[PDB]
Amino acid sequence: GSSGSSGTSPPTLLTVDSVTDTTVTMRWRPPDHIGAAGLDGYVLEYCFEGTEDWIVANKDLIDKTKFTITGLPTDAKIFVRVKAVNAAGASEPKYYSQPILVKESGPSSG
Repeated sequence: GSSGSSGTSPPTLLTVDSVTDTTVTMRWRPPDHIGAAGLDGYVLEYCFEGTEDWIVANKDLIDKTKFTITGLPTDAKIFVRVKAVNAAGASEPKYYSQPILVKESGPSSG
């Protein structure tokens, strides 16, 4: 059977940058190294609660290391997951320990 997977490393340091009742922001860092073939952008998916299928977010490829899910219902919990996609294959998906709530939040002294 087909032998040969992505020899690159998946997206690490996955954390939420900012959150807005309108949309949510997610940032991540690149892999320590890149496979010979070469890294081809990245992919980000999100599954809505109450469903059994994930909803694509990125159209083609995510150039920047940040992504924002547009069009999100206020007070809604969604699961974010990213992975590495190279011409060789793909890496395992990253599951954020805790979900990202699409709710506004500001700084609080103390």
